[PDB]
Amino acid sequence: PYVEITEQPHPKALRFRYECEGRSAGSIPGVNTTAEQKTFPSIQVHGYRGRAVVVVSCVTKEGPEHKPHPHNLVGKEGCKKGVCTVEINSTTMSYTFNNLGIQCVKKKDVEEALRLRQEIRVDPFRTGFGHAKEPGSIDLNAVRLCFQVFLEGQQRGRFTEPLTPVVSDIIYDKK
Amino acid sequence: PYVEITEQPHPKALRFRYECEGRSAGSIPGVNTTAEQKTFPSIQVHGYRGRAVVVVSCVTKEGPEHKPHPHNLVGKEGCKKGVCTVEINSTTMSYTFNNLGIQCVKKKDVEEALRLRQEIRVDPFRTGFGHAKEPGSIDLNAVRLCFQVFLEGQQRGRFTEPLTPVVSDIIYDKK
DNA sequence: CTGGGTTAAACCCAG
DNA sequence: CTGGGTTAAACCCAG
Repeated sequence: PYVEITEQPHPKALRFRYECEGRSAGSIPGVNTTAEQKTFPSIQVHGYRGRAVVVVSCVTKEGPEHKPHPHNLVGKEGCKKGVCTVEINSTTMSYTFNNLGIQCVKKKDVEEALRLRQEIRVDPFRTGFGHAKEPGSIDLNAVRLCFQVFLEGQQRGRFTEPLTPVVSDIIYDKK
Repeated sequence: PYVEITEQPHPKALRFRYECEGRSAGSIPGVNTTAEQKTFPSIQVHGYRGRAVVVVSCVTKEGPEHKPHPHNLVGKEGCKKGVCTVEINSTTMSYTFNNLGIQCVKKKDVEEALRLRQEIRVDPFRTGFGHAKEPGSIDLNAVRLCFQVFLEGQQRGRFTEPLTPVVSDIIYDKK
């Protein structure tokens, strides 16, 4: 059981918006988004069929041990506290993120933001929040979507078994 | 007794700085500031010789009934609460503002600022603070220096007699 | 409402 | 430290 990123986020097709802009932030197209056929990022679990949720959050482009990136993910579907959580189709085993937007935190706020990511307890690679002290070290123009998948356990209704976090190609703030 | 603006502020020779920039804001040269001979704004009282202080503050470029402009004047000499107060040479009857800088308030702060100008009670033309409600109406790229001169009264040490406020030519934020 | 240019606010480099 | 360009953050126009 592992997750495959079947359609990668287009690396330069969405402007990140600040909270001060009061928008929906939009949606991140897929690499293959086309003229008459729009696309969106999508994953696919392998080796397993059953209940399984997915947590998506921003991690740094930076290092194999990517760290929580301050930026919040907002979206009509499942996004709370910059983290976005949705349940996967229990038979097809795939999900397509059609409303996943990136709301960029500005420098002044990086700390309080990372402060919150910690409360929520979202830390894909067990990186801790050391980077919250050194805020300028974080590149606020690039991120990667992190997909942490959790299989239903044995304790019915409790998604307990975590598959290994999978990181997407880098997404760069478009102008 | 009236005040003459003997050397007018150069209209385009100083960048206004935000409080967030943590500088001295500089000094406003005079219209005639030259290569080997730098100049600065200056006034001259006429019709009177004696004690007399001067209050300088920013008013709008706008209308003969200029209103308190949010921007604060800072300067090594006499500037407190964006308002700057200095005592005039009791014999020559002139003062030359060699350290008068303009610290620009940003939109978010216009209100609280004008709020404060009111507390201080600086309102040259009896305009009230109606403009504090409509903050976008104020052009944050131009100001005029207002020189309110007060003659010593009869109550020794109390500058009581106000001469009529005199307004300087417009000063425009340089890039 | 959305994409995307423009102004404003911050920041920072060179002298 | 200063002048003044540049990035970041806000804002806003056109479609």
